[PDB]
Amino acid sequence: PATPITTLQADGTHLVDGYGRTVLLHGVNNVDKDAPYLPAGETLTPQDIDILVRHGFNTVRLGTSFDALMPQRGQIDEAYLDRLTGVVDALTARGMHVLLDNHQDGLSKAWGGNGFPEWAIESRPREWEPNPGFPLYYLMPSLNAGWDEVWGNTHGALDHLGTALGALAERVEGKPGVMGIELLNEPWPGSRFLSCFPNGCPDFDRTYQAAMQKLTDAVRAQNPTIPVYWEPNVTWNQMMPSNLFAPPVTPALTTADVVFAPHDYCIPSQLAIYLGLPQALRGLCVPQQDLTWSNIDAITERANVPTVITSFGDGDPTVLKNTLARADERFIGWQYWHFGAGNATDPFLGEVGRQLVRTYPQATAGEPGRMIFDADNGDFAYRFTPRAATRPTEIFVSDLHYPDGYAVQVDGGQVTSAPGARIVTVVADGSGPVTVKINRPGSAGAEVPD
Ligand code: NA
Repeated sequence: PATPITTLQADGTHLVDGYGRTVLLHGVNNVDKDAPYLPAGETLTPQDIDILVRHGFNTVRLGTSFDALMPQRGQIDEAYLDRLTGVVDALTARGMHVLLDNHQDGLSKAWGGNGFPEWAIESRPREWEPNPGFPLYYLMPSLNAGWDEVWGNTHGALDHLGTALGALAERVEGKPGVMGIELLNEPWPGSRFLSCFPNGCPDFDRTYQAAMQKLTDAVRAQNPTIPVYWEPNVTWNQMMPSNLFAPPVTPALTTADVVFAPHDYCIPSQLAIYLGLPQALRGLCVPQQDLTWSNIDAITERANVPTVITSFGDGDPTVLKNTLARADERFIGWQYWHFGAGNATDPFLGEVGRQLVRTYPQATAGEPGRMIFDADNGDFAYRFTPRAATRPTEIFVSDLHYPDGYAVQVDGGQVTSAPGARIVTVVADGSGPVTVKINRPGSAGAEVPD
């Protein structure tokens, strides 16, 4: 008898459900980049969704786009919105929190990418201008001029985008399982971009933040409570720090329910995939990804807002641990890149799923303390400080790591769920801390880190 899904509300760095619990989101991306968008029979099937439920994922970052929403100047495609909300409804019905991602790569279809409709941008690539495709096409001069039109609002592209996202926000208003709208995927600074290296670009980030605030105000005009997800400018992904929410250079946040939405990629991993460069360069992944997490802690410290890693992974099993362990350390959730529609087989049964499919606290009736999961043998430990809530702590138990069943021990509380349940429910005995251990019956188990 599943817990009805609610809206999520930011309270400091916590995402808090309607029962007063602190929520941890683990999930996947699902993004349609090509017209026609979300056409019948090519969206997530009941079976696709069963895969996600079975492995205990509770969030989908669902792609939409400016092009999908407004495929002709000033005209909302209301039929696209019907199809999108059909997908949203199928997901939230099965307990998935849906983050609506306003997606783009390479600005637009004019460059072989996606996102902005061609009618909205004047700049176009030349026949003689080399296009190396994704991801290096961000170095194309004509693509950079496109981005300048965006940040300059030269032809009202941001005004139109505001309208488009406002229309989306209006359509999903009042739906409990919608976690928010992510304003723009991987924003590129355009011709300004070398100012971001090698130490960040305070000036551009003032421009970018004003743009995001403007889109936020357009969204909130239509749907006054919907959360908004803000990415750092994408030179983040080339190790440059963000200057968001950093007065006096950029304004402090005065908008409620804003969540930070960084990506966490290993450069050499991505270079090997898209450029065919040597895979053994991934020896650099750990120090490089440690830098990103340090940048995240800095945002957390000065802004005191939540963070969700909105994409990472991209099929490389060797880099996952970097994200997963650091996220666990900070009790930060994530959405893996990428989960496609119409799986004939379950894609989480190999090396990738072994690490993504985890035992973890979907919702905690308390302040999270330290947590650890061992993805080889399933050992799990978690401690938290009880807080008033109207539902118990719910911990999803991996369906992959316990072939002989699992055992549970609780100190400071009681397990109220049945033997072998996919969800362990835990009620606190009192005000003191609760420690939960879940493991194979013959394991000595894990210890809470400290
Ligand atoms: Na499509």
